[PDB]
Amino acid sequence: SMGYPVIVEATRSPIGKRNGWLSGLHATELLGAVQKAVVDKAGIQSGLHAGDVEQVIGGCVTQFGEQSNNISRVAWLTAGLPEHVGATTVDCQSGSGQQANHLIAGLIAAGAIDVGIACGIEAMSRVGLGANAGPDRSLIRAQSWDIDLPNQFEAAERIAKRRGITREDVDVFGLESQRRAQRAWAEGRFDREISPIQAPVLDEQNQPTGERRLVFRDQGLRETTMAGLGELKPVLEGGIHTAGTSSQISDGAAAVLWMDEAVARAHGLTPRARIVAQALVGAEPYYHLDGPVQSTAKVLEKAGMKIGDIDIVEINEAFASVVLSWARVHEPDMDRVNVNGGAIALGHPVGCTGSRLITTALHELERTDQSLALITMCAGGALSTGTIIERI
Amino acid sequence: GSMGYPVIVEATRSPIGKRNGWLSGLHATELLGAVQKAVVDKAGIQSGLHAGDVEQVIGGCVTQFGEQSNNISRVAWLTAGLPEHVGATTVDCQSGSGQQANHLIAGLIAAGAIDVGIACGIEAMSRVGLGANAGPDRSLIRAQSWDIDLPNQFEAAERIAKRRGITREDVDVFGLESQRRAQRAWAEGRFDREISPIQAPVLDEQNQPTGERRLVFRDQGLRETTMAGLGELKPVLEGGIHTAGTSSQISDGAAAVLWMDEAVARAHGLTPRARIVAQALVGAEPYYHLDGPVQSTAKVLEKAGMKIGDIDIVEINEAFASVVLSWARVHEPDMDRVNVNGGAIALGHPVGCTGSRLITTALHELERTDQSLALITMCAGGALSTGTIIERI
Ligand SMILES: CC(C)(COP(=O)(O)OP(=O)(O)OC[C@H]1O[C@@H](n2cnc3c(N)ncnc32)[C@H](O)[C@@H]1OP(=O)(O)O)[C@@H](O)C(=O)NCCC(=O)NCCS
Ligand SMILES: CC(C)(COP(=O)(O)OP(=O)(O)OC[C@H]1O[C@@H](n2cnc3c(N)ncnc32)[C@H](O)[C@@H]1OP(=O)(O)O)[C@@H](O)C(=O)NCCC(=O)NCCS
Repeated sequence: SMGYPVIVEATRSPIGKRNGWLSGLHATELLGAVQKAVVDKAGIQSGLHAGDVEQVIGGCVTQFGEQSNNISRVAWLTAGLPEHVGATTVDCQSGSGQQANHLIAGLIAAGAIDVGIACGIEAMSRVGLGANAGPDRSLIRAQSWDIDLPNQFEAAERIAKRRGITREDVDVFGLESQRRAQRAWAEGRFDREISPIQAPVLDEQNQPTGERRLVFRDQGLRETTMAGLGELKPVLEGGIHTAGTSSQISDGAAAVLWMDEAVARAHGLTPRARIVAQALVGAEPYYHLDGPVQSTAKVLEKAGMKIGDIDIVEINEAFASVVLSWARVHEPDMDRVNVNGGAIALGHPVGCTGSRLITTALHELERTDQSLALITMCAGGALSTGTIIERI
Repeated sequence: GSMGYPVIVEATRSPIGKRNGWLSGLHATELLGAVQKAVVDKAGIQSGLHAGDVEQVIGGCVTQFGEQSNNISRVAWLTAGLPEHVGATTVDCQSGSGQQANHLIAGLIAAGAIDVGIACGIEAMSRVGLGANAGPDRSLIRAQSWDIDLPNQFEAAERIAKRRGITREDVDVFGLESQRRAQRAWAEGRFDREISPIQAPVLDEQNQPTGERRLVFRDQGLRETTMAGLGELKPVLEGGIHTAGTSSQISDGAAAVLWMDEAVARAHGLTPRARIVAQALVGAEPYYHLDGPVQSTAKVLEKAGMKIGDIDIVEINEAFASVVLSWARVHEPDMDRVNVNGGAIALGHPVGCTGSRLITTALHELERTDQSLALITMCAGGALSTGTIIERI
């Protein structure tokens, strides 16, 4: 009574800007929409229906208000999907929605379920970072705490210094992300993975205009240039990172439909990819967001591969210096790294990205008819997730 | 690849404190950290195993706000001074969380993702109360579209009661037995093994520390109880049958369960102690809301290929007396085998913790009585129920 988990479908909403094109939706409606999206997608070509899903696991970071009370379950019920399907919500910060695919893969593996949905939601426009704690952030740690665990903006500086990354270095990476995202969109790469989402049109204020617009484009793309990026002011006094070279605050959701390979084939669905190796490792608190070194390491070790074997990497662009520190250590081919742009241009709904990255990856492997992809992400509390997926 | 054979190797819990009770002095992260260290230490007595050997931790926690925000499982671990390379995630399927957590570690072992994991659960209700995780306007945490008749939990316990013709006497009786059975277990010593005494700040008559750091080892919810006493109590809702005497207690506690691939366990010289026969987290009927233990109990029995008769020991969480009774009315088990060591009505119910607690309590009872199969099942907010059938090895 065990199983062989495979990705059967994956899809994502477009990613909206803060107070942008999806900010009209209640966070539970966004996630619901996407949850319904994957099931519907899989229903085109098969018998599969929402009731056939057994468990849903959703990543979400700031689990407060609209994102309190186990948003994965509420989203599901709110989309009018079947009440018998279980659902759990998870937090390993920015790893959450990646970690969620690992967990569904595990339950399938253990024979607990045959059909699962991993997903991730973040509606930063509506629940901002910090919403989940009082204003006195000193209080969310015990008085004993003495770990030099810096904030994330300081972490990107500490990492940069460690590797000798410079303001020009990042501004260049920054620019390429915008360049490559703009290229993907021009060529139509994201068309398949994206599920247009209807959304309340809001006015110049943040009130609804009665209109219900269909959104299908990532809103963070922006004509960008080395000059423009050079003009931008650092986030921290003396730091190298700016809005131009950090991720964007965003609204979005993604979902990935998993099954035991045999059940999939039985419903007449095509097994599309499988996890070769997965990991959620702890990182070094001091540098905090440099974990992608460690997670990339583990899954390569577990997979019995070397970075050379990977065709496509998705390493989340929380901060330029995170991706560059990783590249400096693991020396990959940067033509294979964030080939369709990263979060610096596409934005970074925290709980969602992990499932978004897997989604993006799978599709690119399929577009280019390649095989192995690595996904890896730094995360608050000094943790990093890692996956190597493989096309089937 | 390379997959695995998940088995429980160790399990432990703090005593469960009352609201503003014996553990209310501890920051929620300290409580969880203490127990996280407890299991590993326990396993270290008889083997080489050390905290660094754990690969992933997954902790259940419901009101993930403030002290319980920012992925408590991780912070708790770091705060206990345990190794920083060990990954950790925190989960919410309400009261199911800490049970769902054992499922997920069991899956990751199964999938070959890790060889050593810790499932655990924390809730420090004294310090982060239900609701903390949302603004006062609780209308706002649902979209404006929402029209599901998903009642609050106190109303759910009434709706369920009516469905099954459960009466105030019915519940008051069950309520009383829970206190009787918890009080028996403690008298005989049943919980001694599973419990890990926790050092805690002594607080005054106010809620300020007295400088004293006392060692706590007993569940604080036990209370001389009687049918008269329970009859005296006022209902929580006007016209309801449930009272504080027959609902769960608001509590502080944590529990942790060390898993491994059976082979790795044996290699470290640790004894595989139990394994999951079947697991489930099912959706329930929104209208009745907390009657999901019918469904979850059903699924795992189905999956396990067993009937309720096969189960030696049941742990069905006593959120509300009517929840257990409704279940029993449907599944007709032997109530001598149901919550044999008392339930949350007497022992309290730290929401994010209970799930891991129940598995812990069950495993130990199977061991004490030298029996084999146990069922754990819980109702949970959002109309969900977890369910596990574990088996001694
Ligand atoms: C850094 C951060 C705060 C952004 O700050 P922000 O000022 O609110 O970002 P904005 O988009 O409002 O402003 C950034 C600027 O980039 C500028 N920009 C980018 N490319 C440009 C170009 N080619 N020419 C001119 N300007 C350009 C914009 O003009 C914009 O300023 P404006 O308001 O004058 O238009 C945000 O990206 C962030 O917090 N990221 C990470 C958060 C985090 O901790 N994440 C982890 C989650 S646990
Ligand atoms: C119902 C609930 C609110 C308890 O209410 P409470 O009044 O705060 O409980 P207290 O312990 O303060 O009071 C209950 C009474 O039981 C009484 N009691 C019990 N046995 C008794 C006996 N034999 N003789 C006399 N009194 C007895 C106590 O005297 C006590 O009242 P007191 O303050 O006069 O001593 C709480 O149990 C609860 O909220 N439970 C469920 C919460 C929930 O939703 N959980 C799900 C999490 S998602």
